[PDB]
Amino acid sequence: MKTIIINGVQFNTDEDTTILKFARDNNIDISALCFLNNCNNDINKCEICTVEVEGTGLVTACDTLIEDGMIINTNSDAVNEKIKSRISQLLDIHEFKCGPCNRRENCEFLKLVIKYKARASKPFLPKDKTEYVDERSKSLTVDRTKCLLCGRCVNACGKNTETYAMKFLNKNGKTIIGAEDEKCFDDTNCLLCGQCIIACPVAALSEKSHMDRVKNALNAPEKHVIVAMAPSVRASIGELFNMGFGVDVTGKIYTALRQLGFDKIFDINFGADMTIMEEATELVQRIENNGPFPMFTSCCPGWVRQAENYYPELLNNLSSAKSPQQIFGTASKTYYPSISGLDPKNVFTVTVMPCTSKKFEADRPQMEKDGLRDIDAVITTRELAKMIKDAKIPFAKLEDSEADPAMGEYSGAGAIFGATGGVMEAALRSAKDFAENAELEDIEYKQVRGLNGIKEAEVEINNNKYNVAVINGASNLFKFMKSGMINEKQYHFIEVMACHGGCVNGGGQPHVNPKDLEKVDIKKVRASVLYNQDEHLSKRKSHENTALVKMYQNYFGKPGEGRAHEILHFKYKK
Amino acid sequence: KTIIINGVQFNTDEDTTILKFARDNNIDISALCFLNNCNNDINKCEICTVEVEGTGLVTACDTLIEDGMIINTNSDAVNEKIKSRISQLLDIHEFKCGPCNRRENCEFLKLVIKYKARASKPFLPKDKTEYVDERSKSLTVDRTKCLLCGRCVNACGKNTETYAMKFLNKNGKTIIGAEDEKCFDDTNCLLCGQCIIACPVAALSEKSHMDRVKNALNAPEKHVIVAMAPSVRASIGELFNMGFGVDVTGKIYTALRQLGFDKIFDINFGADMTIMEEATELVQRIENNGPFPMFTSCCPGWVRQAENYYPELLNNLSSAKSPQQIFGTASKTYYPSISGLDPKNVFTVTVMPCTSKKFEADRPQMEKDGLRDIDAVITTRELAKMIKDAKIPFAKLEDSEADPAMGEYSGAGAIFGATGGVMEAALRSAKDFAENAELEDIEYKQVRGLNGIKEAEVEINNNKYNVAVINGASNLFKFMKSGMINEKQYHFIEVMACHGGCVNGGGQPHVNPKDLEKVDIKKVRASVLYNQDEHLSKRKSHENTALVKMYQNYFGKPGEGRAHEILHFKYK
Ligand code: 402
Ligand code: 402
Ligand code: SF4
Ligand code: SF4
Ligand code: SF4
Ligand code: SF4
Ligand code: SF4
Ligand code: SF4
Ligand code: SF4
Ligand code: SF4
Ligand code: FES
Ligand code: FES
Ligand SMILES: [Cl-]
Ligand SMILES: [Cl-]
Ligand SMILES: [Cl-]
Ligand SMILES: [Cl-]
Ligand SMILES: [Cl-]
Ligand SMILES: [Mg+2]
Ligand SMILES: [Mg+2]
Ligand SMILES: [Mg+2]
Ligand SMILES: [Mg+2]
Ligand SMILES: [Mg+2]
Repeated sequence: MKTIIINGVQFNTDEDTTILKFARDNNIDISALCFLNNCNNDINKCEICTVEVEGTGLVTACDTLIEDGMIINTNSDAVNEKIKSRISQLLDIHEFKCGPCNRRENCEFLKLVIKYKARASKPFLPKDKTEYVDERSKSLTVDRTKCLLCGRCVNACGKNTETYAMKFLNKNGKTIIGAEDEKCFDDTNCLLCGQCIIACPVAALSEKSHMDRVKNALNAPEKHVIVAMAPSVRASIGELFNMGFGVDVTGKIYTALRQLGFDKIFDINFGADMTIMEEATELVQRIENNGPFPMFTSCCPGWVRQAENYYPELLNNLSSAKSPQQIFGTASKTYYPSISGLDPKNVFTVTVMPCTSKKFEADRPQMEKDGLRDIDAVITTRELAKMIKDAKIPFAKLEDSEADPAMGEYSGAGAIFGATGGVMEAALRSAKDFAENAELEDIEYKQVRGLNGIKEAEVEINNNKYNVAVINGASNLFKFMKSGMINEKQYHFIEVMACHGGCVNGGGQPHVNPKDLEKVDIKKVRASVLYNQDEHLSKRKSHENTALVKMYQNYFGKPGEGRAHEILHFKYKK
Repeated sequence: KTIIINGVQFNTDEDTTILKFARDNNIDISALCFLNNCNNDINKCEICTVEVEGTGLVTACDTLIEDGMIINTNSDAVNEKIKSRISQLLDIHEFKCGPCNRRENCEFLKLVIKYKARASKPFLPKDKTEYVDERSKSLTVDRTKCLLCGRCVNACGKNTETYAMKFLNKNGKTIIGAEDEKCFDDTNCLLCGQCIIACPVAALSEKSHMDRVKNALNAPEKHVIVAMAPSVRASIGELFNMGFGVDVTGKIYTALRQLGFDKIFDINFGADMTIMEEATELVQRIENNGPFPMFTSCCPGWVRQAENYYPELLNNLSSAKSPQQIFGTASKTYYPSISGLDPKNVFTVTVMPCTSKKFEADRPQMEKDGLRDIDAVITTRELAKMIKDAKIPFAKLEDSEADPAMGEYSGAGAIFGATGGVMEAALRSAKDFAENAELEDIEYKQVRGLNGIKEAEVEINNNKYNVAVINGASNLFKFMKSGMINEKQYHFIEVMACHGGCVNGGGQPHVNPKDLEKVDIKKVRASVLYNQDEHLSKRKSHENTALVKMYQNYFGKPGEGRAHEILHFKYK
């Protein structure tokens, strides 16, 4: 056992952990900045977690293991002058203009500048932000006027994707973060998943803004602006209006969108039901043809990029169904004019996504038909929150409203798409019914749910056994393939999602303080909203969605063939 | 949350698994495929099964606790599930412990004994040859022992990121091995043996050199020299039930004499030699303004990593031979010059905590004048076996001393086995060399310890130089792929393939994952080495009296002449 003294309090412990973790567990404040999720910035450490170890001097608490005999002081004058000095040095390279800053309301650096009363030796007033800003990407934007060189984005990229697409670079003798060879991220092995953004304590990493695309369409007299939100938005955007965690705010979002001036309020969960219609049909077709197996889902554009960049040979095994976003968009330019009278050229389709890679998907050159984009703009959860606040809409006070049903109705199977294993469970509900020409009552597939990085189950379909896997995060895709787990049996259907936890933890989602993250499992609490909706919805299979059935009967015909295959599918390989 | 566990109620808000909550509460839940916070995601072993009243049978190693959970870890239903799974594993296990090299500390056997599980049908292959792969210079596989638990695959991925160890489908059967069933030496494998350390059975082993050694000892004309690595003296006592962190240096020396070795030397003497050459090289690069960075080259797992993944760095590797090979070279040249042995009859054996060292010793060009630097390498485990087989009462032995001519060592050589050891040792000599001084302050604590990537600014002749210590092969990938390498000009970088350094090498004693929850094995083994440094009168390699005499009388000046001629090795 070890005896540790911290601020004169004696602890007898058998734990092997860092000073920072031990002190936090015991309600002793130690500041931190570059430390996140059990890693700090190993070169040029920030030292904001400085403490004193008697006999040693100043040490960094976030990466020093406790040892028998240590006498630690966390709040001496010398400690506090060190930390204040380090923050002051960061202010010397930080454009400290929080008024217009997109992290004004939840910035970790501002909280430290306030706590320690730090101020720059010289205000940093960059004059050519075109040089510090890289907006070339369709998904990510770097603003190096805000960058603290804390390396949290680099660490998060490594842990979440193992691509190390985000790197430290030497640019004319100064350190920056960016992509390989300072390329546009899109032109590298980057997945555009935005997990680097989620890790960033400041406004240095952001989504690529589509707010001007949206505002300009709303204000254009002849544009009819459709909006539809992803499953995950209704389980998370309330966090940015101080409503707490795990609050279902679906009805408030519909009201806020109308108050923002959107012309039609639909829902991507309707598109999720469309994707299941096509993809469950495709899975039954492959079961009948004995393959090709495995079929992989194709609805996560981070995974599609990962396949393109690292496993191009699996592209022919991807489902050809468009993603909920893109399948919805396709219908919004074809079916929706047919039931509304809008000129298709004047429809402008906007999605609200928990995701940055969806902006890349929407802007893919072939994601259009007859000159009309499937999807004209994608705004993240964060961007929609900013629009609401800029409009002075009192979100938390709003009354609930409903979506326009024609492409707004959704089943419980669509509702759970945002959680890891949601696509899988939703697709099995329909595929089992299709294959057995039955209306089965047992529809919960709890074995594919939850936060294990690689999940598997054996399922019975029409008196045969099939193996499915759910791959929960891009790093786990690499693990699953490189370890040869894929070889241990014949897999028939595999869901892959780039973001651990599923879209509820996507790159466009609200930032959460790491000290709210202590007490809240954000992945499970956001996902719980979606499973709750499923549990209370009357229709829990995508093919029971009434508005969807009407659309197929009146416009698309039979899923998985013909017209539906013609325009609702996408050749990912070619 | 209040959770009952076998009747006992528990109050908690830890957000942890059943397994780890119980392990913390000293409640016994068995596990097999769970190690390093990962289980075998595909085909999980289910040995950690427990009963949550309400849900059913669940795997404790990857299921999170919840309020009011009532949990039975020992119900009749739990126990016949667990026994069924063990029995099914025995059905694919050649259960013949008598000659097995894990007989005394097999983790799987401890489980079998705990449940008194047996096969339903004993697995008794008449012809094992198709199950065994002994082609590698370092690693061997015996699939008649393999549980398909995935621990080696997870350990390779986490420790090295090479994923050279994989699940494969072979004739419709699942096996572990390398892609296309290649010899591991021909793959990107580092031969670090972290997979062996992770394996709970004898399926993965070191390539035995025990026959080389015994045949040399028994050959009348061979004069067998033996020398042990830093880490062996801090580890081998574990295999004699002496506990952790025990310095058994002097007992090892006595045991080696009782085994019949003809001369007892020490690789720490070779470590001091490596520092003489390498610190000299570092000072010469400083004077020459490069090339920088200089990388250490004394870890053959890192050398293979550089060869396979960073060939552009090979020109930056230090040309000093590793302590093993530099000692070997001297044992064939210097040692005959002070003894009268015919060089061709000298047979040099090292004892290493490491499997990659066998590959290093067998490298074609690791020889001079026809004489191998090193003729055999036995692991810590192999030496323990040899001692036990010879009926030597290790723990009862009185201390003896090494033969001093190549057996003396300084505290700088003593710390090599720990991550940051070479760095600290080398700086102690480089600063003295560069400043033409005898400096008093020699402790470089900032490069020590278990952080995966460590750095320090050091001042030599009033100039500042940047150093880094890369602690584990996966951290080398991180350092390079993250661009950390380009944040500043590094001048000297230590790289070690095994996290913790050689004290955590692939030839070391296996440790029960239960002992490993109570003991920081990396720190406790390293502590022995730093303790020796603390208590040695000479703490700089260039103060080693035997070494100084050998340079004065035989090799001349480090970095020049005969020393450059035979004590260096260039990778190209
Ligand atoms: N398109 C689509 Fe998806 C749907 O439906 C989203 O909108 Fe996802 C979410 N939430 C996102 O971003 S994408 C990947 N599949 C799971 S959910
Ligand atoms: N040769 C050499 Fe080394 C020395 O001295 C050993 O013997 Fe190591 C140990 N212990 C091993 O194996 S190698 C890697 N450098 C650090 S220590
Ligand atoms: S990143 Fe934070 S401190 Fe900097 S300008 Fe924005 S809100 Fe202010
Ligand atoms: S978007 Fe994802 S893959 Fe690209 S740098 Fe960020 S974390 Fe890495
Ligand atoms: S972009 Fe953000 S996370 Fe990355 S180094 Fe800069 S401040 Fe840190
Ligand atoms: S998991 Fe969801 S949020 Fe993350 S990249 Fe894929 S689609 Fe986007
Ligand atoms: S691996 Fe373990 S159980 Fe199997 S034969 Fe060897 S000692 Fe016995
Ligand atoms: S020896 Fe090391 S690199 Fe090779 S398979 Fe084993 S763990 Fe992986
Ligand atoms: S070799 Fe060992 S660790 Fe690897 S799967 Fe077989 S029993 Fe498990
Ligand atoms: S760190 Fe030591 S034990 Fe591990 S491979 Fe390198 S030399 Fe061998
Ligand atoms: S928080 Fe510890 S060094 Fe940055
Ligand atoms: S130890 Fe839990 S499934 Fe193997
Ligand atoms: Cl395209
Ligand atoms: Cl409508
Ligand atoms: Cl060679
Ligand atoms: Cl001697
Ligand atoms: Cl440490
Ligand atoms: Mg660190
Ligand atoms: Mg308008
Ligand atoms: Mg697991
Ligand atoms: Mg003999
Ligand atoms: Mg190669």
